[PDB]
Amino acid sequence: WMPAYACQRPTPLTHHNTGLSEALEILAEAAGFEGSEGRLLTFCRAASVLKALPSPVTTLSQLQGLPHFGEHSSRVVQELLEHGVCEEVERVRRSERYQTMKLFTQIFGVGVKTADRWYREGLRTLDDLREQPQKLTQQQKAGLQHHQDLSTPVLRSDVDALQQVVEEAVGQALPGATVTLTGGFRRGKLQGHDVDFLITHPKEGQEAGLLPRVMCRLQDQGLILYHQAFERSFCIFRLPQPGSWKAVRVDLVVAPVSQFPFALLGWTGSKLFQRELRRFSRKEKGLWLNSHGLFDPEQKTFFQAASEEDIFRHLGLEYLPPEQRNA
DNA sequence: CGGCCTACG
DNA sequence: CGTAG
DNA sequence: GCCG
Ligand SMILES: [Mg+2]
Ligand SMILES: [Mg+2]
Ligand code: NA
Repeated sequence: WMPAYACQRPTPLTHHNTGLSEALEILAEAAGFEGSEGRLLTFCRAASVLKALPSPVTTLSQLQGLPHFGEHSSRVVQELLEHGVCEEVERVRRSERYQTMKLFTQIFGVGVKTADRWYREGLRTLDDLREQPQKLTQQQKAGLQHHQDLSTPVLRSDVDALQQVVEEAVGQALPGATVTLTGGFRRGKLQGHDVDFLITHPKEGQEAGLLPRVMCRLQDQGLILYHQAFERSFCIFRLPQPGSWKAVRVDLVVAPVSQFPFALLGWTGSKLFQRELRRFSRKEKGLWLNSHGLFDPEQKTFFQAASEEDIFRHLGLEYLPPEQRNA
């Protein structure tokens, strides 16, 4: 009754097992900080199964038969049901390793590998890193300077204002080009830690060379606090605030219109949903999916899609709107 | 046991 | 190495 | 860590 892949079931943004899923996600995150991608995936998948359930789990019984619940994830749930806390989860939460790896990986320009090296070198705080600025790339310097602003969520109000400024630059760069809001906001989130836009043009090929032209125009308007032929730009933008402004992460992506459904699908997420969807495509259907297309490796052909609905149909999956992709 | 998404900057 | 979802 |  519960399918094994997250792309086979609706997953709403809000649900009935919030505390249980949050605890499993702490363990998933900690597994990632240790380089255990397999354990991260299992804990993420188990958390996502709980998000997809129609009511709260109240008894351990109710996990029997659910995919991705074995001895470890079931024991976590059991401890939470019986005591309101799970000792393993709380030990992770308060550990110096978890807290520092979380802080460091939050920095734009710092991943697990860099964070882990710094941790092993004895660094623990953002001010530790600031004192050693020759250890830092230009990207990391920007991430560190702007870390406080980037730690505060963006509201949907802010997003609409940003979209209008991006649309103005895009229209000068290439009249007729369009801007679509993707990422978590397209899935219905009311807040988020960045904003994602997908840009195309209805005439195939006109979008070639577009992103540099857009970036130059936004920089000329004084809106770009940090960036840098290309088709994805990971920026920090100046967002107006009453009497001042704040830094916001914005991603801009260009795709040809032939690829737009695939890029829209990919950039709308969630991250787990897209990993599960690509895994399903390859392992169950023998087709290879990315943000550019869907390849049949036996006929050596690409599926044409005119819509996300087309892609779900190609893959034999019932359509899920973005609001049900919150795996 | 092997496998765990698949790209671009 | 970083980034994305 | 779990699935197949
Ligand atoms: Mg986003
Ligand atoms: Mg983003
Ligand atoms: Na980071």
